[PDB]
Amino acid sequence: LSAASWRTQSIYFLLTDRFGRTDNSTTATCNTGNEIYCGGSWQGIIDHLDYIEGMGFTAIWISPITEQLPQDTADGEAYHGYWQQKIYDVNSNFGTADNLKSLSDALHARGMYLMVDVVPDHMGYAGNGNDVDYSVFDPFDSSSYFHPYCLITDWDNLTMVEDCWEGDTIVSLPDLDTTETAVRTIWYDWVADLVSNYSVDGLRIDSVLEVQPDFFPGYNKASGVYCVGEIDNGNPASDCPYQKVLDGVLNYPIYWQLLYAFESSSGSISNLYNMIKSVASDCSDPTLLGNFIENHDNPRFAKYTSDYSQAKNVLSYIFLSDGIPIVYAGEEQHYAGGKVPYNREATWLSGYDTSAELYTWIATTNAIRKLAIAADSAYITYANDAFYTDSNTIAMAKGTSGSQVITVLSNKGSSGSSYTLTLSGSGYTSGTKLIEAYTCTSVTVDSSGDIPVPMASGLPRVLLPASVVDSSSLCG
Ligand SMILES: [Ca+2]
Ligand SMILES: [Ca+2]
Repeated sequence: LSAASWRTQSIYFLLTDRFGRTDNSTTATCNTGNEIYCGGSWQGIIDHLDYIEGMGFTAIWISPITEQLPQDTADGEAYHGYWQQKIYDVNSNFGTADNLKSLSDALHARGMYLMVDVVPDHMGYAGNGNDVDYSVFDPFDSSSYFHPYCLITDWDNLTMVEDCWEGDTIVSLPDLDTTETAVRTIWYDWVADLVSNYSVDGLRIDSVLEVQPDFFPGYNKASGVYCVGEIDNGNPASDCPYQKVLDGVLNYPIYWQLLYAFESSSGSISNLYNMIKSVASDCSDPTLLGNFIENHDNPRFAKYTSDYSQAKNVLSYIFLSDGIPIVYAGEEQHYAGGKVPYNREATWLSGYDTSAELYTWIATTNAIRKLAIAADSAYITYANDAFYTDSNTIAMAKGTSGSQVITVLSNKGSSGSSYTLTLSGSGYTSGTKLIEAYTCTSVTVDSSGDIPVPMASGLPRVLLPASVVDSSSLCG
């Protein structure tokens, strides 16, 4: 699928090793601090696709698929897929090639998409960079395709960042020399064939900051599908310019500010609003960014606050602002894991409870997003406008005039206190009929052009023309 078509998708990110077992167990032990394989497979995913599909996701993002280093170390095992050694083989722990193709077919058969995580930057090696045995790698069995060993010592130094090696002294990450024609060739063929053999619909690229930007255009082009890169940094000025060579980037700038605005009743709304404006100014298409509020590399949102109203609000935000929403398996179950590896809890230990508070919230949010898209073809590409803010509130408008969706967010918390807010600035006129989708409340705009918004227990509120909701069954 191309970038333009990816815009209307919703993705569930899971760690192949942590989501589901081929034996369907709900009880298989998984001590995270141990950093070993707990046993998830591509068949375990297939086996729980109903679970995923009931929250209304259209796509999944899975861990890398290549064969890894086989050892156990004080750094743990390669259960995450980021320590590869032989690229033309599969991670036999996850299953067989046939199994990977069956995942692809099972998804497509449901109207779902497959997104795969890929690592162009490095190889993995159980030993320090001085003693790497290049004979273990396929096809890169020569120290010649790699950059000279150095650790990344100074992160402000972008050359050093691109040319020295990720990792430490227990498990080193042999850094490929991606400027070399032979390594661009290997990699461009490799990604065209990956897509063609397993029918991938889109790619998630690891360590984009660690690769020179000119590598990316012929890699985007050889794969023939949307590419979203990981540039792990909070500065839009550093990660937006990559949108010049990739298509999309993961929305790390918004991540940090969303997290803090919502962790408490005193979190900063100003900070969020300013970051919206900065990204819209540096990024060529914010609607092509991957939005998230948790992932496998930072503490879980529930580790900072266990308030459910705060949790609902960051979820409405990822789905209803500009960009593609991405939920990290566990999120829907209110997983509380902190620092890595504490945040890599097995989903199966939740028992796949489809009646969890957040399971339901995401399913309703997904319905809403799908309704808006179905009703205004210019909705998804329309730029988001944060039109009102106060110390605990942000209201945003998106969609064609006469049709815009209005989203109202609050960081007051469960403590809340019911009141009505008179939202000015919507662009809707006097007497327009709206329906608040989460409560099914019908409201009429003021003679002055105000929307009286019923606020309670600091929960999100979303309004669409009554007309539209009346054409669905969000509201009976
Ligand atoms: Ca590099
Ligand atoms: Ca990474």
